[PDB]
Amino acid sequence: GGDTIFGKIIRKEIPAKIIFEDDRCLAFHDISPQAPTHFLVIPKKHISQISVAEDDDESLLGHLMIVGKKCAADLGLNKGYRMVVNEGSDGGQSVYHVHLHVLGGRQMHWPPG
Amino acid sequence: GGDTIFGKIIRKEIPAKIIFEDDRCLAFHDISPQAPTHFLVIPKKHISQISVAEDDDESLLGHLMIVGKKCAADLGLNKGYRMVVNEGSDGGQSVYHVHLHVLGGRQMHWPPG
Ligand SMILES: Nc1ncnc2c1ncn2[C@H]1C[C@H](O)[C@@H](COP(=O)(O)O)O1
Ligand SMILES: Nc1ncnc2c1ncn2[C@H]1C[C@H](O)[C@@H](COP(=O)(O)O)O1
Repeated sequence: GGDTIFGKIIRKEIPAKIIFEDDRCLAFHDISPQAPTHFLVIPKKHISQISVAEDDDESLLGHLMIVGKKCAADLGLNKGYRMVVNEGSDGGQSVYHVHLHVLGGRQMHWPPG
Repeated sequence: GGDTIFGKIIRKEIPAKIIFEDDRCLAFHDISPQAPTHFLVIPKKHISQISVAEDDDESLLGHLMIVGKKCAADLGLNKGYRMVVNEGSDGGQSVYHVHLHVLGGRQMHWPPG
């Protein structure tokens, strides 16, 4: 293969508990949760990182946030949540396939790392 | 007025150092920076928080991330960065006008708050 972990999730080579799926994206629970609710929203299109996303990806990127919103509501995050994108080394990025974290179910602190 | 701080920035009632502006959004440095580079990207359209954004706002929300990318590059964040959206009480949201943080210039830690 040679793709990323999230490429493998998309092709059902690596398992994941999927909580939302449409023709453009998937959402699934994070394997190493940092809050009582912690899930990821990823595009099915491969983009390695936000710093190489293109202008015409705007609708797709916003779609990740809207899906994040919908999933947060489904999971009962009525007191709020935090969305995060990690870019590159200083962002702590591990998986080079663009994705959004959504964390909630506890008070989130500041700074955000 | 009765609007938010960022509503006031948009109408030039509260000052800000603006680093990007187009017909849809503004970006400016955060007044309480948590990293050597810390700026915000906001839509000119008022949306109180991400949890009430609508499907047809997807392009606008993605535009904030693309502008964040462009500004990060302008500011020399070649080692990476983190993007953050704070929603509601648990997200620590202070200003009820949708916006994206971009932080870089240091190693960002985990969890992200
Ligand atoms: N197999 C699997 N299932 C679910 N979640 C996973 C898996 N592998 C890694 N992860 C999560 C762990 C991190 O929160 C994120 C990668 O770091 P980042 O900094 O976001 O690139 O993705
Ligand atoms: N006047 C002004 N200029 C620039 N930045 C400002 C100003 N007032 C507040 N802020 C920043 C401070 C926080 O990082 C964010 C609000 O918290 P949040 O959790 O993001 O809603 O907005």
